[PDB]
Amino acid sequence: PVVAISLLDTSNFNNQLDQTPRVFYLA
Amino acid sequence: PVVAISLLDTSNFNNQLDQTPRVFYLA
Amino acid sequence: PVVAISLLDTSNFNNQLDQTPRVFYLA
Amino acid sequence: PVVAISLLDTSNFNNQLDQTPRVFYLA
Amino acid sequence: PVVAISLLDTSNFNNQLDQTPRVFYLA
Amino acid sequence: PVVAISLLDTSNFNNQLDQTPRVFYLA
Amino acid sequence: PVVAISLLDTSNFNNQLDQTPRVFYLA
Amino acid sequence: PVVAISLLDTSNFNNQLDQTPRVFYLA
Amino acid sequence: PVVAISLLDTSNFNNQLDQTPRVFYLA
Amino acid sequence: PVVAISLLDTSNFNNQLDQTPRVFYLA
Repeated sequence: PVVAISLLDTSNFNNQLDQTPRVFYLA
Repeated sequence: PVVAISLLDTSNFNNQLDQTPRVFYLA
Repeated sequence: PVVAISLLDTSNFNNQLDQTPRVFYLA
Repeated sequence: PVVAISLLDTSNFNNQLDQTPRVFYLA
Repeated sequence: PVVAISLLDTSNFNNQLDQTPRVFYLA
Repeated sequence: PVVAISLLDTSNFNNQLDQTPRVFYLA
Repeated sequence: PVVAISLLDTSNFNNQLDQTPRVFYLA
Repeated sequence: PVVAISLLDTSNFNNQLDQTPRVFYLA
Repeated sequence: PVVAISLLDTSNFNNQLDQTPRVFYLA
Repeated sequence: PVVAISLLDTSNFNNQLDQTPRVFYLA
């Protein structure tokens, strides 16, 4: 009976990318 | 009976991208 | 009986993109 | 009865990328 | 009965990449 | 002068998802 | 002068997902 | 002068996922 | 002058996943 | 002058995963 062909291609989830640089160009 | 062909292509969810730089160009 | 062919292509949901830079160009 | 062919290709989840440099260019 | 062919290709999860350099270019 | 803060969150492009099953339920 | 803060979060592109099963339920 | 802070979080590209099972349930 | 802080977190590219089982349930 | 801080976290590329079992359940 039960036949289950599954293809789960997930990516890029539940992730936090924090880019908070501090550049002080004092000419 | 039950035949289930599934193709789940999910991406880019439940993720926070915080880009809060601080640039101080003091000429 | 039951035959279920499913193709779920979801993307870019439930995600917050915060871009709040602070640029201080003091000529 | 039960036959289950599964192909799960997940990547890049539940990971935090913190890039917070501090550059002090004092000319 | 039960036949289960599974192919799980996961990568790059639950890992934190902290790059916080401090560069002091004092010309 | 030139200060460029960019945040490009792109996903799910230039990819073909072909689901062409063949089910023969010969009761 | 040139300061470039960039955050490119791309995913799921230029990839083909072919799911072409053949199921013969000859009851 | 040139200061370049870059964060490239790419994943899941240029890869083909072929799932072509052959199931013969000859009851 | 040139200061380049880069963080390249790439994964899961240019790889083929072929799952082509052959199941013969001859009841 | 040239200062280059780089962090390249790559994984899971240019690799083929072939799973082609042959199961003969001759009940």
